[PDB]
Amino acid sequence: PSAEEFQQLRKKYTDAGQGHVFAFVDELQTGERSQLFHQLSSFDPVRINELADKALNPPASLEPLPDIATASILDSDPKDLEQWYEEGLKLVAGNKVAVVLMAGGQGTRLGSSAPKGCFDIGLPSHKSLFQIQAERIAKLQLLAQRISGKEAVIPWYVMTSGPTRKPTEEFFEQHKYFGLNKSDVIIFEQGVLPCISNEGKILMESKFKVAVAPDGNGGIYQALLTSGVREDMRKRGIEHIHTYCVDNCLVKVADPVFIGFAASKQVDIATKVVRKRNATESVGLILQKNGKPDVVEYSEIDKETAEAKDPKQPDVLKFRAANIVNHYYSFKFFESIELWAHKLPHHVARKKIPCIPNGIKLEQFVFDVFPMTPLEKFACIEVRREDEFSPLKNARGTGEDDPDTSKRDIMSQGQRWIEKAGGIVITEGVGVEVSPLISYGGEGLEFLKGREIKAPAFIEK
Repeated sequence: PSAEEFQQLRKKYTDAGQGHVFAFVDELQTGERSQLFHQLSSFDPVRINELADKALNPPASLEPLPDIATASILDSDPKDLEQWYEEGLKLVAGNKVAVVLMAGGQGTRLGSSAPKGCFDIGLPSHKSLFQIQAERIAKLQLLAQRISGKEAVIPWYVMTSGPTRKPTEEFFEQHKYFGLNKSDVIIFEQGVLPCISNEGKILMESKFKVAVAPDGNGGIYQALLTSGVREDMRKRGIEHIHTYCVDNCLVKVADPVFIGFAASKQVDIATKVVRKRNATESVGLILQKNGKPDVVEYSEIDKETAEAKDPKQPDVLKFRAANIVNHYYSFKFFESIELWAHKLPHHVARKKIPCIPNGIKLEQFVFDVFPMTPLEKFACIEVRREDEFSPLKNARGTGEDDPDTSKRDIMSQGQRWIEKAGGIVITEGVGVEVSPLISYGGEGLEFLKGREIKAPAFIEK
């Protein structure tokens, strides 16, 4: 940039009370000042102020979701579950199903230098989260082809952040997109925002670089428009979309039961939950808050509410729908994004941010559209945790939601699946890794009947 172009940008920022981002300019190399200029040119400081101000200067009625809006792998009629499976798989075979992967999180707790999806939890195959999820897509497409007699395609829209994009792109490239067509794996970005001080001033990571962060998982909706993803979906004739977070190592990607269930109810949004079994569990809950579908933090659930037993099933908690950030959307719902995306609030996330808790990241929440959605357009299905939810959150040596719990969940599932098919798993002081290319969800293991398998093992195609 010219001196005048630089001056004009400095004036814009200074007039907006953000002039301090230029404080170190004449300490900088000519390349470093150009980097700063280009980064600062990507933000409107005025909009930043408006967002910061709205966030810094902004008893509920709680009931479970309606009975007609809910189902359960555990408790629903097996006939309904089978029908939903078949109908969901028909939708897959029709090329009507897409997946949006939330892989734009920074994974601050796990503390890896690579994107979370690349992480190797210690399985015998050493496969990354990305590879396992990709292979589940590949297998499900093949299972769907048994219906159609033709290739089935589930496009995988991988939502990434500034700090995750390039290493994600390279990783997929290096692994030849895990046997999926390159045209069906679409890496895109969500928006970012500058991190801010308690007083709403832009934070500097270095003397020539603004500290930034993804705009929260709620940034997905806007990102679908800006990136051209929704348009791509339209051209493909996508009608049903599955969204989840890359950190769930057990994720049933594009789960036919989930798709079939939601499609049968003709909802705009559906959610997966696991069972809260003890009142004291600290889990966010999907429920009616003030008569609207919502996710309520466990801190907002009092002792009496948490302990309440289900009248119709007294062995079970009344409020038990533990959120696993696993959602269904209709394409029709995505068409409406322009009407309400601006209505999504930015929340203050107080964090320790190194710069030149002390700072704030402004974040939209994926579930903040839930209370905007008519009750009759919302559905929720309870699933089995041990088959469906194993988040990778913490480094080894935590004992909760870590590589070891993730590894154990996958390998115990594999052993379970084999045993149920008639396989004999023998352990000498555990579990078996079953490739998704062999089995998506426990099917297709009949060939292992009567066979002896020494755990730990790895069954691959």
